[PDB]
Amino acid sequence: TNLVAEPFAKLEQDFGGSIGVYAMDTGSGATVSYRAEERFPLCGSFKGFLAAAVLARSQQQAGLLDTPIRYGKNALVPWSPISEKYLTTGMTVAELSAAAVQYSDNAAANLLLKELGGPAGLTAFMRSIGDTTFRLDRWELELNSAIPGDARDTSSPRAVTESLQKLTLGSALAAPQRQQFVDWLKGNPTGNHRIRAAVPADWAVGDKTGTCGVYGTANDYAVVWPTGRAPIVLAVYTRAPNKDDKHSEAVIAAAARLALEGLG
Ligand SMILES: C[C@@H](O)[C@@H](C(=O)O)[C@H]1CC(SCCNC=N)=C(C(=O)O)N1
Repeated sequence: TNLVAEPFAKLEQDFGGSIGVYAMDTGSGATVSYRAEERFPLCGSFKGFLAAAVLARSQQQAGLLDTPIRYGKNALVPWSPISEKYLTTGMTVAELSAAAVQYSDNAAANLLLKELGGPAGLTAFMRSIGDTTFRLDRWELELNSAIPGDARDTSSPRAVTESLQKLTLGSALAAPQRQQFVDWLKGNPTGNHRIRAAVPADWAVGDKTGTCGVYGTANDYAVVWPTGRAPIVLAVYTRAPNKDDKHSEAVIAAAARLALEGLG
Protein backbone atom coordinates (compact mmCIF):
# COMPACT_ATOMS: atom_id res chain seq x y z
CA THR A 1 0.00 0.00 0.00
CA ASN A 2 3.05 2.32 0.34
CA LEU A 3 3.56 2.30 -3.50
CA VAL A 4 -0.19 2.92 -4.01
CA ALA A 5 -0.43 5.72 -1.44
CA GLU A 6 2.74 7.73 -1.97
CA PRO A 7 1.69 9.65 -5.13
CA PHE A 8 -1.60 10.63 -3.44
CA ALA A 9 0.29 11.91 -0.38
CA LYS A 10 2.54 13.97 -2.65
CA LEU A 11 -0.49 15.39 -4.46
CA GLU A 12 -2.33 16.48 -1.31
CA GLN A 13 0.82 18.04 0.15
CA ASP A 14 1.28 20.25 -2.93
CA PHE A 15 -2.48 21.01 -2.81
CA GLY A 16 -2.18 21.97 0.86
CA GLY A 17 -4.99 19.77 2.14
CA SER A 18 -6.40 16.26 2.23
CA ILE A 19 -7.61 14.09 -0.65
CA GLY A 20 -9.77 10.98 -0.31
CA VAL A 21 -10.10 8.45 -3.14
CA TYR A 22 -11.83 5.12 -3.73
CA ALA A 23 -12.10 3.31 -7.07
CA MET A 24 -13.67 -0.07 -7.83
CA ASP A 25 -13.34 -2.23 -10.95
CA THR A 26 -16.79 -3.84 -11.12
CA GLY A 27 -15.59 -6.81 -13.16
CA SER A 28 -12.50 -8.03 -11.27
CA GLY A 29 -13.23 -6.46 -7.87
CA ALA A 30 -9.87 -4.65 -7.82
CA THR A 31 -9.80 -1.41 -5.82
CA VAL A 32 -7.64 1.63 -5.13
CA SER A 33 -7.99 3.38 -1.76
CA TYR A 34 -6.55 6.50 -0.16
CA ARG A 35 -8.15 8.00 2.97
CA ALA A 36 -11.16 6.05 1.71
CA GLU A 37 -12.87 5.76 5.12
CA GLU A 38 -12.34 9.37 6.22
CA ARG A 39 -15.28 11.78 6.16
CA PHE A 40 -15.45 14.64 3.65
CA PRO A 41 -18.24 17.19 3.13
CA LEU A 42 -20.68 16.22 0.39
CA CYS A 43 -21.42 19.74 -0.86
CA GLY A 44 -23.55 19.47 -4.00
CA SER A 45 -22.54 15.88 -4.68
CA PHE A 46 -25.51 14.80 -2.56
CA LYS A 47 -27.78 15.97 -5.40
CA GLY A 48 -27.02 12.86 -7.47
CA PHE A 49 -28.13 10.62 -4.61
CA LEU A 50 -31.17 12.86 -4.16
CA ALA A 51 -32.27 12.20 -7.75
CA ALA A 52 -31.71 8.48 -7.22
CA ALA A 53 -33.88 8.61 -4.06
CA VAL A 54 -36.68 10.25 -6.05
CA LEU A 55 -36.39 7.63 -8.80
CA ALA A 56 -36.49 4.87 -6.20
CA ARG A 57 -39.61 6.35 -4.63
CA SER A 58 -41.26 6.35 -8.07
CA GLN A 59 -40.99 2.54 -7.96
CA GLN A 60 -43.44 2.63 -5.01
CA GLN A 61 -45.59 5.56 -6.20
CA ALA A 62 -46.60 5.40 -9.86
CA GLY A 63 -46.65 8.83 -11.44
CA LEU A 64 -44.44 10.51 -8.82
CA LEU A 65 -42.07 11.79 -11.50
CA ASP A 66 -44.93 13.60 -13.31
CA THR A 67 -46.19 15.34 -10.14
CA PRO A 68 -46.36 19.15 -10.58
CA ILE A 69 -44.55 21.24 -7.96
CA ARG A 70 -45.88 24.81 -8.04
CA TYR A 71 -43.68 26.87 -5.76
CA GLY A 72 -43.42 30.47 -4.61
CA LYS A 73 -40.50 32.94 -4.51
CA ASN A 74 -39.48 31.77 -1.02
CA ALA A 75 -38.40 28.42 -2.47
CA LEU A 76 -35.68 30.19 -4.43
CA VAL A 77 -32.23 30.23 -2.86
CA PRO A 78 -28.85 31.23 -4.35
CA TRP A 79 -27.69 29.27 -7.41
CA SER A 80 -31.07 28.17 -8.77
CA PRO A 81 -30.63 28.92 -12.49
CA ILE A 82 -33.37 26.57 -13.75
CA SER A 83 -36.01 26.83 -11.02
CA GLU A 84 -35.76 30.65 -11.13
CA LYS A 85 -37.11 30.60 -14.70
CA TYR A 86 -40.17 28.42 -14.00
CA LEU A 87 -41.43 30.34 -10.96
CA THR A 88 -44.35 31.53 -13.11
CA THR A 89 -45.44 27.98 -14.10
CA GLY A 90 -44.03 25.27 -11.83
CA MET A 91 -41.89 22.22 -12.54
CA THR A 92 -42.53 18.51 -12.23
CA VAL A 93 -40.58 16.22 -9.92
CA ALA A 94 -38.63 14.74 -12.85
CA GLU A 95 -37.81 18.20 -14.25
CA LEU A 96 -36.53 19.31 -10.83
CA SER A 97 -34.44 16.14 -10.54
CA ALA A 98 -32.77 16.81 -13.90
CA ALA A 99 -32.03 20.38 -12.80
CA ALA A 100 -30.54 19.26 -9.47
CA VAL A 101 -28.20 16.79 -11.20
CA GLN A 102 -27.13 18.70 -14.30
CA TYR A 103 -27.17 22.30 -13.02
CA SER A 104 -26.73 21.65 -9.28
CA ASP A 105 -29.89 23.77 -8.84
CA ASN A 106 -30.26 24.54 -5.12
CA ALA A 107 -33.97 25.39 -5.02
CA ALA A 108 -34.73 22.21 -6.96
CA ALA A 109 -32.67 20.26 -4.42
CA ASN A 110 -34.55 21.78 -1.47
CA LEU A 111 -37.95 21.17 -3.12
CA LEU A 112 -37.07 17.51 -3.67
CA LEU A 113 -35.75 17.19 -0.11
CA LYS A 114 -39.11 18.56 1.10
CA GLU A 115 -40.90 15.87 -0.93
CA LEU A 116 -38.74 13.16 0.72
CA GLY A 117 -39.25 14.42 4.30
CA GLY A 118 -36.21 16.68 4.56
CA PRO A 119 -32.50 15.87 4.87
CA ALA A 120 -33.49 13.00 7.19
CA GLY A 121 -35.52 11.49 4.34
CA LEU A 122 -32.54 11.36 2.01
CA THR A 123 -30.41 9.83 4.78
CA ALA A 124 -33.12 7.19 5.28
CA PHE A 125 -33.02 6.31 1.58
CA MET A 126 -29.25 5.88 1.76
CA ARG A 127 -29.65 3.59 4.78
CA SER A 128 -32.16 1.56 2.74
CA ILE A 129 -29.47 0.65 0.19
CA GLY A 130 -27.03 -0.35 2.93
CA ASP A 131 -25.06 2.90 3.22
CA THR A 132 -24.42 3.53 6.92
CA THR A 133 -21.87 6.34 6.39
CA PHE A 134 -23.78 8.96 4.39
CA ARG A 135 -25.50 11.65 6.42
CA LEU A 136 -27.38 14.73 5.29
CA ASP A 137 -28.33 16.93 8.23
CA ARG A 138 -29.07 20.37 6.76
CA TRP A 139 -30.63 22.02 3.71
CA GLU A 140 -29.17 24.28 1.05
CA LEU A 141 -27.21 26.37 1.60
CA GLU A 142 -26.27 25.67 5.24
CA LEU A 143 -24.99 22.19 4.36
CA ASN A 144 -21.98 23.75 2.54
CA SER A 145 -20.28 25.12 5.68
CA ALA A 146 -17.59 22.39 5.55
CA ILE A 147 -16.22 23.30 9.00
CA PRO A 148 -13.15 21.25 10.06
CA GLY A 149 -14.17 18.43 12.36
CA ASP A 150 -17.92 18.58 11.60
CA ALA A 151 -19.42 15.23 10.55
CA ARG A 152 -22.72 16.78 9.44
CA ASP A 153 -23.40 16.57 5.70
CA THR A 154 -20.52 14.18 5.01
CA SER A 155 -19.75 10.75 3.64
CA SER A 156 -16.61 8.76 2.85
CA PRO A 157 -15.12 8.07 -0.60
CA ARG A 158 -15.67 4.32 -0.16
CA ALA A 159 -19.32 4.70 0.85
CA VAL A 160 -20.00 7.12 -2.03
CA THR A 161 -18.50 4.66 -4.54
CA GLU A 162 -20.32 1.64 -3.10
CA SER A 163 -23.67 3.46 -3.17
CA LEU A 164 -23.07 4.82 -6.67
CA GLN A 165 -22.37 1.25 -7.89
CA LYS A 166 -25.63 -0.04 -6.40
CA LEU A 167 -27.68 2.73 -8.01
CA THR A 168 -26.11 2.82 -11.50
CA LEU A 169 -25.14 -0.83 -12.06
CA GLY A 170 -26.80 -2.90 -9.31
CA SER A 171 -30.38 -3.79 -8.47
CA ALA A 172 -31.52 -0.74 -6.46
CA LEU A 173 -33.22 0.96 -9.42
CA ALA A 174 -35.43 -0.76 -11.98
CA ALA A 175 -34.22 -0.54 -15.58
CA PRO A 176 -36.14 2.62 -16.69
CA GLN A 177 -35.18 4.53 -13.54
CA ARG A 178 -31.60 3.24 -13.73
CA GLN A 179 -31.14 4.41 -17.30
CA GLN A 180 -32.66 7.81 -16.45
CA PHE A 181 -30.18 8.21 -13.58
CA VAL A 182 -27.24 7.14 -15.78
CA ASP A 183 -28.38 9.51 -18.54
CA TRP A 184 -28.57 12.45 -16.11
CA LEU A 185 -25.04 11.72 -14.88
CA LYS A 186 -23.63 11.20 -18.40
CA GLY A 187 -25.16 14.46 -19.62
CA ASN A 188 -23.94 16.47 -16.65
CA PRO A 189 -21.75 19.33 -17.99
CA THR A 190 -20.26 20.64 -14.70
CA GLY A 191 -17.38 18.19 -14.33
CA ASN A 192 -15.31 18.58 -17.49
CA HIS A 193 -12.18 19.53 -15.51
CA ARG A 194 -12.56 16.85 -12.83
CA ILE A 195 -12.77 13.03 -13.25
CA ARG A 196 -13.69 13.44 -16.95
CA ALA A 197 -10.32 15.09 -17.63
CA ALA A 198 -8.54 11.87 -16.55
CA VAL A 199 -10.54 9.57 -18.86
CA PRO A 200 -9.84 8.84 -22.56
CA ALA A 201 -12.34 10.67 -24.76
CA ASP A 202 -13.62 7.40 -26.29
CA TRP A 203 -14.99 6.26 -22.92
CA ALA A 204 -18.35 7.40 -21.55
CA VAL A 205 -18.41 9.07 -18.13
CA GLY A 206 -21.29 10.03 -15.85
CA ASP A 207 -20.50 12.21 -12.87
CA LYS A 208 -21.76 14.59 -10.19
CA THR A 209 -19.65 17.42 -8.76
CA GLY A 210 -19.71 19.32 -5.48
CA THR A 211 -18.07 22.68 -4.65
CA CYS A 212 -18.69 24.01 -1.12
CA GLY A 213 -16.91 27.33 -1.79
CA VAL A 214 -14.89 27.28 1.47
CA TYR A 215 -12.12 25.25 3.11
CA GLY A 216 -10.77 24.04 -0.26
CA THR A 217 -13.65 21.56 -0.23
CA ALA A 218 -14.75 20.09 -3.58
CA ASN A 219 -15.38 16.68 -5.08
CA ASP A 220 -16.59 14.49 -7.93
CA TYR A 221 -17.86 10.93 -8.27
CA ALA A 222 -18.30 9.02 -11.49
CA VAL A 223 -19.02 5.85 -13.39
CA VAL A 224 -16.64 5.19 -16.30
CA TRP A 225 -17.49 2.81 -19.15
CA PRO A 226 -14.28 1.63 -20.86
CA THR A 227 -15.19 0.18 -24.23
CA GLY A 228 -15.85 -3.56 -24.12
CA ARG A 229 -14.77 -3.82 -20.47
CA ALA A 230 -16.46 -3.79 -17.08
CA PRO A 231 -17.30 -0.30 -15.75
CA ILE A 232 -15.36 1.50 -13.04
CA VAL A 233 -16.89 3.47 -10.17
CA LEU A 234 -14.86 6.07 -8.29
CA ALA A 235 -15.02 9.04 -5.93
CA VAL A 236 -12.53 11.86 -5.25
CA TYR A 237 -13.09 14.28 -2.33
CA THR A 238 -10.93 17.16 -1.05
CA ARG A 239 -10.75 19.54 1.90
CA ALA A 240 -8.22 21.99 3.31
CA PRO A 241 -7.59 23.53 6.75
CA ASN A 242 -8.15 27.26 6.08
CA LYS A 243 -11.52 28.85 5.28
CA ASP A 244 -10.08 30.76 2.30
CA ASP A 245 -8.03 27.84 0.91
CA LYS A 246 -8.94 27.40 -2.75
CA HIS A 247 -10.25 24.16 -4.15
CA SER A 248 -8.51 22.73 -7.21
CA GLU A 249 -10.15 20.94 -10.12
CA ALA A 250 -6.66 19.98 -11.35
CA VAL A 251 -5.98 18.11 -8.10
CA ILE A 252 -9.24 16.17 -8.48
CA ALA A 253 -8.38 15.19 -12.07
CA ALA A 254 -4.84 14.18 -11.07
CA ALA A 255 -6.08 12.02 -8.19
CA ALA A 256 -8.68 10.43 -10.48
CA ARG A 257 -5.89 9.56 -12.93
CA LEU A 258 -3.73 8.01 -10.19
CA ALA A 259 -6.66 5.84 -9.11
CA LEU A 260 -7.71 4.76 -12.61
CA GLU A 261 -4.11 3.85 -13.63
CA GLY A 262 -3.61 1.79 -10.41
CA LEU A 263 -6.62 -0.55 -10.85
CA GLY A 264 -5.10 -3.19 -13.11
C1 LIG B 1 -24.22 25.68 -4.45
C2 LIG B 1 -22.72 25.52 -4.45
O1 LIG B 1 -22.30 25.27 -3.16
C3 LIG B 1 -22.30 24.34 -5.38
C4 LIG B 1 -22.65 22.94 -4.74
O2 LIG B 1 -23.85 22.59 -4.57
O3 LIG B 1 -21.73 22.16 -4.40
C5 LIG B 1 -22.93 24.43 -6.65
C6 LIG B 1 -22.16 25.43 -7.64
C7 LIG B 1 -21.45 24.63 -8.48
S1 LIG B 1 -21.51 25.01 -10.26
C8 LIG B 1 -20.08 24.28 -11.10
C9 LIG B 1 -19.16 25.38 -11.62
N1 LIG B 1 -18.16 24.78 -12.51
C10 LIG B 1 -16.98 25.53 -12.93
N2 LIG B 1 -16.15 24.98 -13.68
C11 LIG B 1 -21.65 23.21 -8.03
C12 LIG B 1 -20.96 21.98 -8.61
O4 LIG B 1 -19.72 21.84 -8.52
O5 LIG B 1 -21.66 21.09 -9.14
N3 LIG B 1 -22.77 23.08 -7.31
